[PDB]
Amino acid sequence: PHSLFSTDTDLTAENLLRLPAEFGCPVWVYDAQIIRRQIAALKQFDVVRFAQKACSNIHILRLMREQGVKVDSVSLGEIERALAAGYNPQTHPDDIVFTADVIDQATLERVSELQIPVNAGSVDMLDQLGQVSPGHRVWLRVNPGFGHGHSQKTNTGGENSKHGIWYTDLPAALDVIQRHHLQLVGIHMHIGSGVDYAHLEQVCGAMVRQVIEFGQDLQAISAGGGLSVPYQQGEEAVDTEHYYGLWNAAREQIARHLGHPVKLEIEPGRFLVAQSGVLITQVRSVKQMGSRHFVLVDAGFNDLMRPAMYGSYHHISALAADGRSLEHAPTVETVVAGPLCESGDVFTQQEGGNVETRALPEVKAGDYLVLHDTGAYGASMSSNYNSRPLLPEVLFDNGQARLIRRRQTIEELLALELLHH
Amino acid sequence: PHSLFSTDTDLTAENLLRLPAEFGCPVWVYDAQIIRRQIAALKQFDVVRFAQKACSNIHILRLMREQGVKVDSVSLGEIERALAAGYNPQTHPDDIVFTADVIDQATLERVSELQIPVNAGSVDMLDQLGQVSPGHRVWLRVNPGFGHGHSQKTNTGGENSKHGIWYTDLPAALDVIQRHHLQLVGIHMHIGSGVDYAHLEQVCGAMVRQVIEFGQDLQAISAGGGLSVPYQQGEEAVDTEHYYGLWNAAREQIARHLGHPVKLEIEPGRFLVAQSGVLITQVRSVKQMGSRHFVLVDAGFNDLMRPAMYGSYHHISALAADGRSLEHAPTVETVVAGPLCESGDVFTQQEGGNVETRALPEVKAGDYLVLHDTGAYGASMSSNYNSRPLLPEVLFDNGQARLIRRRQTIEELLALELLHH
Ligand SMILES: *Cc1c(COP(=O)(O)O)cnc(C)c1O
Ligand SMILES: *Cc1c(COP(=O)(O)O)cnc(C)c1O
Ligand SMILES: [Li+]
Ligand SMILES: [Li+]
Ligand SMILES: [Li+]
Ligand SMILES: [Li+]
Repeated sequence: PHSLFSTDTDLTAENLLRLPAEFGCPVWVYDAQIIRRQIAALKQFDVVRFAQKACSNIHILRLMREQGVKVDSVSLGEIERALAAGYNPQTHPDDIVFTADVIDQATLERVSELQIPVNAGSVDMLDQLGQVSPGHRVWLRVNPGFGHGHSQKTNTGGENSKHGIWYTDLPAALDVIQRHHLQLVGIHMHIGSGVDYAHLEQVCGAMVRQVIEFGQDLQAISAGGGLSVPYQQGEEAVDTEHYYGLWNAAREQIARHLGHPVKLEIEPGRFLVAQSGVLITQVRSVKQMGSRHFVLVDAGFNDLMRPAMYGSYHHISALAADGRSLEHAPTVETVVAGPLCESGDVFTQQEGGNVETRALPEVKAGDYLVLHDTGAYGASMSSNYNSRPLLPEVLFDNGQARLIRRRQTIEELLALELLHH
Repeated sequence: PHSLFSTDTDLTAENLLRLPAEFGCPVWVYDAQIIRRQIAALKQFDVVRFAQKACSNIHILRLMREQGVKVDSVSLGEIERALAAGYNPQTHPDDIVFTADVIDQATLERVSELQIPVNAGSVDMLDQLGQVSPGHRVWLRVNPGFGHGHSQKTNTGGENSKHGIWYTDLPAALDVIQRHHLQLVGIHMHIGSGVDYAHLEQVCGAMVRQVIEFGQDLQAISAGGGLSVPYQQGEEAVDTEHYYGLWNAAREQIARHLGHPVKLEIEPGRFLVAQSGVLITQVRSVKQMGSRHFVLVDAGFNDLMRPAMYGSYHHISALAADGRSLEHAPTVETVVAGPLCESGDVFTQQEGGNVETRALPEVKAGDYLVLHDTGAYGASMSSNYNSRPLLPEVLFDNGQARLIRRRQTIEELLALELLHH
């Protein structure tokens, strides 16, 4: 991640310390220019379609749209978010694509009404759509028979994945397409390769194979998402030119087979927004538990789910309350944990739950911690566990911080239950 | 769990099938009498203090209060919930206890204002409270040096737990108590033993030891929570008389040492509400993925977190759309998964993420699935991941189903971001 004393971005030490006083704490902060930088790295692609489930604030969606980035919505709620951000299906039919493995009644009505292209990930879903919206423009999400990672575990592909039409179910999908006169716009895969370029090549190769074998005309293909970001010091960052080389080559083979140009979409979620965001949280309690040195803050896993749920790594920095530099202060092996009355609420833990320590300056109550690289799957995954309200979100742009989401209140949550007082 | 064809409770087959049509789907359903039954099993205890983080709907809190059950709140939001349910600190000072390892400014002001007893789980927190509210009535949550489960992992006790004042920090806690003239009401432990009665005996024994060694007068002790429920067919249920025997014996030794009666609280969360609740979700897509038979429903891990996050088991039943019995229908090994565009959204998975199958009738789109025993840590843990709104909650009481929480809307979530339109 970025050092707080780099000062190329707006995510610096003086900048971060003042934010909690102005906007409240804990608080999510994003740097608009870092997002613009990630968008520019994918300029070779015809279409960059942001996977909004990674970070859905409508002001961040508006920023995407301003940069010519389109959007993928995976729920009816995400469709409404896109519309609130100025995406318009009537003037621009491909600006929003609705993508999922299932579709419910309200969504069917909404995508029929607005003629939002649907990327169906089950033949059943394709049939349900077709019956109520004959001739709808569709994409097919294909499961090519393999995913990424352990073959036994939940996956984005392969037989232990709920995602997409199994490749040998394609003929059955074509029957559904023909029955309802569906218009095939494109074929999509979302598997994710990180910086495993050999794995990426297998995805590209399966796309070429499957599209050519399916034998239908289409206007576009999508590489899906899954570009990784280096959460830990020294890890390798994605080479977008390399991604483009491999996916362009697959697109070109398909286009050659079809006899006309085929548009190439890429659908990043994490890559665009992860590094742009931080989470600022105050230290509230510091104590020794046996041989462990614990530092408890006011943000918990209901806020940032990753570490507690998956053992994910987020870099952690410390900010002294009075602003003195802790740059070169001595470090102590620290266990960082939250305020929830819940055993799993520990930020420094490995996959599977083992507690671990992080080398941090010796902070006191009143000091702040910064969790780095929380722009993706941070606020987007938040819950209200322990009756804790969604946090405020702040957007930095050229040194200026502005509120883009206010703190939810307990009253707003209670209004759901107070049905006539 | 209960069979849907038992029909001793209101959670039967005909009853469940009609609920989604009336109230929407997916939907949480609770049976009031099952909660009353769990409350009655702990009648020996002086105080049953419901851990509301397990299930916080204010109508369910009102039901608790009607049964003479008190409440533990672990956040400012939970305090407000308790007040909305008719608990009153002014007339009854011990009806709400605020319990946590940290305390923030807004909470300090609220508990000072209302004189809500605070159960402090860090000396720092005890000091912060004392400074602004001298003479406050307090409890001390003690970490006795050990928890429950693997010694390396996040825990409710032991050195790999963020919870409670480490037992050798007790003398330092007493200095804080004396400095601010705090009034010690009681001493508490929340470790959790399930049906491991030998482990329970170690907790009881540590309580006696620690209280006597601390050498302070107090009015009460608390056994904390952690009573288990049998989620799987054949598992052993808690013997409350056994729990009482062991904790009463510890209370009696303490009382004998103090020279006066000592009140005994028990603080169950799961035990009171788990078995009372179900989650009803419609089947939307059925497909074969390689060798796996997948059934995707309209509820996902944002709704019920347990299986996806921890590999937790919830019994699953099937309901045919037209109401024909599936009681004795042949079963097929099924992978049950949700609607999220997220690989981990699979209900039939083991701890660590391995996909597994469940023997279920061969349902089609339009049929419903019932996830059993979701009363605890179901709605309470829900998130808005994938911009999905909090579900509706329905309460059954003597055959009558009533709405106790309406479905959240996307507009309510968007209002947080629309700051002047
Ligand atoms: C989540 C998701 C993405 C983005 O995945 P990342 O790893 O964040 O890039 C892209 N497409 C679909 C259909 C998704 O569900
Ligand atoms: C969660 C919690 C409980 C209840 O735990 P269960 O396992 O649901 O019984 C009791 N006390 C405190 C302080 C808690 O955090
Ligand atoms: Li897998
Ligand atoms: Li929240
Ligand atoms: Li442990
Ligand atoms: Li939700």
